[PDB]
Amino acid sequence: GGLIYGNYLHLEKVLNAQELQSETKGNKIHDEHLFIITHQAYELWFKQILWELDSVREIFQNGHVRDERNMLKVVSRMHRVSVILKLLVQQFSILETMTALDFNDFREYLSPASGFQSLQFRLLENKIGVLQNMRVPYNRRHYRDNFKGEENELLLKSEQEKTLLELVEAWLERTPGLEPHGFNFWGKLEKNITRGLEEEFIRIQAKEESEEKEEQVAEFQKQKEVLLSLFDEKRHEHLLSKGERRLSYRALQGALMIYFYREEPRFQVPFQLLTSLMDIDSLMTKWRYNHVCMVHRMLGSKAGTGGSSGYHYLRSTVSDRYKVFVDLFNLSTYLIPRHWIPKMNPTIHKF
Amino acid sequence: GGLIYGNYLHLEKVLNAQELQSETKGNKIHDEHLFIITHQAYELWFKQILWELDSVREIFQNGHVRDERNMLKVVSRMHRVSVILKLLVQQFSILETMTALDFNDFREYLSPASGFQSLQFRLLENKIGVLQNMRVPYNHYRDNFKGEENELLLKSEQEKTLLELVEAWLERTPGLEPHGFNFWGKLEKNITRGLEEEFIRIQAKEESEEKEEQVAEFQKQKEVLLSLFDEKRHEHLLSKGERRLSYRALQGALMIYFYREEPRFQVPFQLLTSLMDIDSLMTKWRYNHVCMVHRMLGSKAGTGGSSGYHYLRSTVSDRYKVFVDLFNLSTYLIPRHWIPKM
Amino acid sequence: GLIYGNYLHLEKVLNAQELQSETKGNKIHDEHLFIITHQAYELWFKQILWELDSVREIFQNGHVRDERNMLKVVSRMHRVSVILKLLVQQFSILETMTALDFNDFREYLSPASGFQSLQFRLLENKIGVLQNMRVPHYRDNFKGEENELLLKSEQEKTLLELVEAWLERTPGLEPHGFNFWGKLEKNITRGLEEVAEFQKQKEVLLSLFDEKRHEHLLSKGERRLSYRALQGALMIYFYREEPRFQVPFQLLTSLMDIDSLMTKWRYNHVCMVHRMLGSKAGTGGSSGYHYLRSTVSDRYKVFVDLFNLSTYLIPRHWIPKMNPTIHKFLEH
Amino acid sequence: GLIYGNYLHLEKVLNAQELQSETKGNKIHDEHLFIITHQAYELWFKQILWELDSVREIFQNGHVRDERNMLKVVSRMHRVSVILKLLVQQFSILETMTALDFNDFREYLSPASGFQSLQFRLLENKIGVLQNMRVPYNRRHYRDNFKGEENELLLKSEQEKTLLELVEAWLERTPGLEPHGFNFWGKLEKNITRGLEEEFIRIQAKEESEEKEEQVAEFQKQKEVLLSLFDEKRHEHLLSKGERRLSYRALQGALMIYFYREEPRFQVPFQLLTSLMDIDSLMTKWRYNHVCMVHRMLGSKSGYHYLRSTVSDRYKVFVDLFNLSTYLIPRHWIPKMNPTIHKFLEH
Ligand code: HEM
Ligand code: HEM
Ligand code: HEM
Ligand code: HEM
Ligand SMILES: O=C1C[C@@H](c2c[nH]c3ccc(F)cc23)C(=O)N1
Ligand SMILES: O=C1C[C@@H](c2c[nH]c3ccc(F)cc23)C(=O)N1
Ligand SMILES: O=C1C[C@@H](c2c[nH]c3ccc(F)cc23)C(=O)N1
Ligand SMILES: O=C1C[C@@H](c2c[nH]c3ccc(F)cc23)C(=O)N1
Ligand SMILES: O=C1C[C@@H](c2c[nH]c3ccc(F)cc23)C(=O)N1
Ligand SMILES: O=C1C[C@@H](c2c[nH]c3ccc(F)cc23)C(=O)N1
Ligand SMILES: O=C1C[C@@H](c2c[nH]c3ccc(F)cc23)C(=O)N1
Ligand SMILES: O=C1C[C@@H](c2c[nH]c3ccc(F)cc23)C(=O)N1
Repeated sequence: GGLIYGNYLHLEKVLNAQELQSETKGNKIHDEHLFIITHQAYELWFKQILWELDSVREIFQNGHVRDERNMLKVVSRMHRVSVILKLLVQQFSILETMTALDFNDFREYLSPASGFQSLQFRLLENKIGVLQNMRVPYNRRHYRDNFKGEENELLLKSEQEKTLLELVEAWLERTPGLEPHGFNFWGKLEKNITRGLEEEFIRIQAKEESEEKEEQVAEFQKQKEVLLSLFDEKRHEHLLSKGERRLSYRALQGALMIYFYREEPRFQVPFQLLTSLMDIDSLMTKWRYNHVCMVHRMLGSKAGTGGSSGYHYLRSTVSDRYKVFVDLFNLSTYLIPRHWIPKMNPTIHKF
Repeated sequence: GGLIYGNYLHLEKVLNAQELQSETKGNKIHDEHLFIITHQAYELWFKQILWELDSVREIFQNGHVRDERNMLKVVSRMHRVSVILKLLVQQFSILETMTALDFNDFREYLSPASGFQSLQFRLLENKIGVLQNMRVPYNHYRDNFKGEENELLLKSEQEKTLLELVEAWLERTPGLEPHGFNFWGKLEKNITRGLEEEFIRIQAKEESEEKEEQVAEFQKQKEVLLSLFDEKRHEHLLSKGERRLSYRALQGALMIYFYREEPRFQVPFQLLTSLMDIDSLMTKWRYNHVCMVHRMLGSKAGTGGSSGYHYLRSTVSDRYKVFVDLFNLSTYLIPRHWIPKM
Repeated sequence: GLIYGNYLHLEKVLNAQELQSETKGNKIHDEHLFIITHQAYELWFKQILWELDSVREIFQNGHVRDERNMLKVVSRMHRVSVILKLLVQQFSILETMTALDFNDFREYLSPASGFQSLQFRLLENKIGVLQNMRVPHYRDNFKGEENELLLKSEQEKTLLELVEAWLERTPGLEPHGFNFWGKLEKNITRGLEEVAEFQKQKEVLLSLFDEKRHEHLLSKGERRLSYRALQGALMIYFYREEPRFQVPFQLLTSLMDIDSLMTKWRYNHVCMVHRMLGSKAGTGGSSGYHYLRSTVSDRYKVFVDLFNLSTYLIPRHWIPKMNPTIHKFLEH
Repeated sequence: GLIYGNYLHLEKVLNAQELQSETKGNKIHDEHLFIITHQAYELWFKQILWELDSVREIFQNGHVRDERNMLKVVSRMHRVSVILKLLVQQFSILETMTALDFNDFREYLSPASGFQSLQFRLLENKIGVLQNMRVPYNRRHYRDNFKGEENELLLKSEQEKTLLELVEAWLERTPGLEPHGFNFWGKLEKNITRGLEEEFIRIQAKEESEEKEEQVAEFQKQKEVLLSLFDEKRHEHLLSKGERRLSYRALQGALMIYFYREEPRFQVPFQLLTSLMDIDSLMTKWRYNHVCMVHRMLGSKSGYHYLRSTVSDRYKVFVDLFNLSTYLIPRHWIPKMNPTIHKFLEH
């Protein structure tokens, strides 16, 4: 038998998977078909994100990431995950063609099932690196309870196996130029920022004791506290513990090296990767936020079939507490004028 | 005990349908998984579009459309189809993150299967109203099918298309009755008069090569607007497949255009706009498919037999535009003052 | 003969790009993108004001009472939605600028900011955002003729108010007519008989008829519509298929759409500002990021009532049966 | 203090809206949408020219030789394709104007058209649309509709080095092409010759079947196309026919970057070639969405027949980059890299 489209794509499974509970309980509602197909498409795309994501995790875990041939493939697959999520954010607009009233006519046949029971959404959160600590109080206790057997087993492995956060952290820690014996990035930077701020305090104190200056002297003192707190490793470990940061002090230094020196040939694709990790975080959140806006129109204030407050619980998930790579965002707090960036000498350029 | 998300959605089926031919032949190629999911996603949405479309056909076929209570349901479902198609056009962006080089690594394992074997794509084309005899020469499309599937295509070819059902509904548009509002006779009279006057204002002007441009413009207009009232011409053009709608449906469509602000016509106007939307997005679908296949194959021939790129280009024409007549009513728009007063 | 460039006054549009970075002697390439992005946002804000004002004027001059105008109204409201969808997508362009590169010309913007966009505020005011519900005055940014326009835009009737009046005159609320409200209270009460969530579900439904609770929540600002407007809204939801209700229901749908898309614009702005500045202060004085997060809330959802009515949805067999008489009144 | 409105010069941008219907005493509401839409497009064409000129410059002044500039080049080419995506999306706004409403102000616009957009022509020229290959309108050149300085600026844009010419030059210096070096081309012919021979043996070994009759017709087709690629004389011929645009040597660089894209020196260059095809594809979707809208607005009123001509490979400047997918070969035929050339493609 020569290969046929329908058989290749196992459409005898995919297109024989649509059972309107409304029809099964004798009262067919038209739009329930849309409800099912929308979720099934979301779930196809989750599996494909998981396929890309597990493949990039494997390239870090098995050391292939160490060979820089593999960086185009890493960035290309991670960018693919953001392109898919973009589509998933847009996909909400299809289900927004269902009125709250028409939803109401079949809602009742759904209890107590809910999106909460999405295994693959949880595999996706975990594998990226959402920690138990990060999860909203209701979310934390209640998320893994919905599961049993092999489904319970996959969820554990997703919590226990190396997350994309951990693997990126290890890789960032080996960023070339951090070696105190070599380029000594962190040392040179602390020196240049200290030198840099001293020049700034002198520029400001040289002005005629006015109120435009008084604005500058106190804006300086805030900027100085902040820039110098970069070098306070104990503040890092303290912020690590309140989970306001997630990355090792040294990964942070790696990420900042990649940012400042991103044009150097060996950092070009590494910079692209860091941008794609922020994009995935931004789009995961835009997904959460587009989900909230739609549930508001569908339920108003009413409790969800899963037994949550509904619209309010979901609103609490749209928070930086769920941004895994929140640190890559927060590095923008520590941007300095280009003039203060430790200059590169011919030795480390060729490197 | 109680309904579980996974069970409701039959994810035991949906998420166990992903078999890489490259893996089955012991040379697993990563990007093959994307190829499969992308098509599985397209096919879920094709099934939803058929669901909405068949529901709208039945509302015309069983006379429920006669009861104007049901027009919000009709327009909202036809709008929903165009919203889904917007997503399917955007959806090519995902598959375009596969390089041609990466595609080249699993392409051999697909032979001789292809999109020509999409039952649902063909069912959708037929149910809207793509005729067997208007398909570009190389498409003979149904030979790619056998068995139960092949029967369904013929039910789809012989059962009443959206085009036929909208034609019948257009033929009953209120205002067309020669003893009533007599739209057609009044429109002919007002265009004939409006033109006569328009020509008087040209023979005022001082003979020049500017006045000759007006006379030349006027003669082109006159011929086009007056040809609207040539029924023998419409029947000739129907038979050549340059028009699809009966002469009387065309009159009903023009009535809906001119008088759209009249409450009874507001939603019917939204319906005609949606039908044109759906043709526009189908053709955007064919064009985005074409643009991607060019990057993937070049001028190489398809696994499904055809020349690939060049053949698919040919499917991006008004040959495949079911509601072409609704686009071409723009050709016969006239100044407001000429529209018969209500 | 008319020429494209002159029709479009391109001599102004394409001579409006001045890089402040270039003016102070070190041109930064990416500033040109920052300028053009803001200019296109402002062109589109103007087009939304033009649509919105024309719909305001169609309620205020009485024409909305002529139902042949409903197509124009829902079509112009729909158009504002399509423009807002593009304005949300348009952040994707400015996100091709890295924080690093932004950082190179940001110094020259001090102290200008979005807070000084007149059109954004006119738009917020004209839809019906109340200044007493804003997270902190915004007018302190504005002076001269701009402070005037802005003042007019709070005092002149908002889209919410005009939509309110219109919802208040909705066919079927008349107590000695179809008496929608009385029959609904009869019908919710007659159905509420049958781990039971029923006790919670009965408590919330029946508080719909508590005209007093509404009065309190309204003055407080957690609700925005008159009690009677909210009756009209719910009338149009339940009887949306009735010929006369179809395009009015499309209008309510598109009003919620505009709230969603404003909030989506607010949230996309936030996501981009987060990558651009981090937890830095904004050039206009505020703790940029955390303040912009506060604008993404129901304080700023003008038509929150139309959203919240999903709470009070009932099975259809409870909805007051519509007799052959009022079926006749709601035909064309 | 700098003020938002002054910074953006809004005193120009938001005082550039003159409805011609209104300045002839019959104001039509939708004419405003028409004007804003075009003005948004023109703002964005100006951004695309800003990006595209900086990139041409980077090539022209020899800075692109310094590979630390590749992140900037590929960022600005990707940005152009991101802008062009929104411009394609932008047509949906104008599609909310009905043909009936458009018809109320159409008369006031004569004889102006999109044909008169200076920036759209510069954009076409600077990317590298050849005037010799453009479909004529009314049997005449596209520069007829422009005079004075605008006519002069279009002429410069035809004569100055196009993005195509500057990519072509850089494609010609692709490392690995040196006959005395890695000798990519010679090695490729050798590996393709062997590949086809090895393939012809496994087929002639199969039983005389439907497959055997078929695979010999297909194999003989694939054979003609692949050996086609080494025919430098055919290529020079197709250059002049305009059916190909890049020099034979540039073609070689492009194919080298495809096959060895994972090589670090080749990662970002492959991303650039991917972006060039992206821009061609999005310019053509621009042309097609414009057409689909004009069909609805005008019908057969013949502009709509010229516009369907522009949706053609005449206007696809990097058509060669697409067509290379014709000459793709199994992974294992690609000439291997050794530690003398592998180490020359390490950053
Ligand atoms: C009318 C449509 C929808 C409604 C009313 C809705 C409602 C809800 C509600 C109320 C919750 C909170 C848990 C609960 O009370 O049950 C929830 C969570 C969730 N929904 Fe939806 N939903 C809708 C559509 C979708 C769609 C299309 C998806 C696609 C996969 C989805 C995926 C999820 C997921 C994964 C969660 C768990 C979120 C988390 O804990 O962070 N929902 N939904
Ligand atoms: C990504 C690489 C893809 C390639 C290389 C490709 C190639 C082709 C080719 C060559 C044909 C013409 C028949 C033949 O000679 O085989 C075709 C037709 C078709 N393809 Fe694709 N395709 C791709 C993706 C897709 C996707 C994602 C869909 C989604 C449904 C799709 C649906 C179809 C359909 C329905 C047809 C029949 C088109 C018609 O006759 O009008 N293809 N494709
Ligand atoms: C890199 C890009 C951008 C950054 C970093 C940025 C940053 C900020 C910040 C920090 C604020 C808070 C006020 C302040 O401190 O000045 C703000 C407010 C604002 N921005 Fe932006 N912005 C950006 C782009 C845009 C664009 C493209 C628009 C388009 C109109 C815009 C419109 C606004 C408006 C209207 C406000 C006031 C809005 C409100 O009060 O909710 N911004 N922006
Ligand atoms: C109602 C909307 C539109 C109509 C009816 C329309 C119609 C046309 C027509 C008929 C032509 C061919 C020249 C002629 O015969 O006058 C044309 C060309 C053109 N239009 Fe449009 N157009 C529309 C919107 C737009 C928009 C929004 C743009 C944005 C810049 C635009 C840009 C162009 C350009 C650049 C050309 C020349 C294209 C080429 O030569 O390949 N048009 N248009
Ligand atoms: O090739 C390498 C060097 C090292 C590495 C870790 N992080 C990095 C970040 C940027 C960079 F350029 C190199 C590295 C690694 O393990 N693989
Ligand atoms: O009001 C509701 C409905 C339910 C829900 C959302 N998405 C789903 C998908 C499948 C399913 F079975 C149920 C649901 C939920 O979470 N609250
Ligand atoms: O209600 C109706 C009347 C009639 C009809 C046919 N075409 C129409 C077009 C517009 C309109 F308002 C009504 C009609 C029909 O069969 N159903
Ligand atoms: O060159 C090709 C590849 C093939 C193809 C496209 N889409 C598919 C989907 C399923 C399948 F099995 C094969 C295909 C086709 O039609 N021409
Ligand atoms: O002719 C009319 C009817 C009335 C009206 C007010 N609100 C409504 C809401 C729905 C509806 F169908 C009609 C109305 C109005 O102001 N003029
Ligand atoms: O950090 C910043 C930069 C500034 C800003 C945003 N958009 C603008 C537009 C024009 C302008 F001049 C300045 C701005 C702001 O609000 N916070
Ligand atoms: O660094 C270099 C090498 C050379 C070059 C030309 N084309 C290329 C294409 C890819 C590549 F990696 C390098 C090159 C150049 O002009 N400067
Ligand atoms: O019916 C028309 C109008 C004109 C056109 C298209 N875009 C424009 C923009 C500005 C302008 F003034 C005129 C036009 C054209 O080509 N055919």
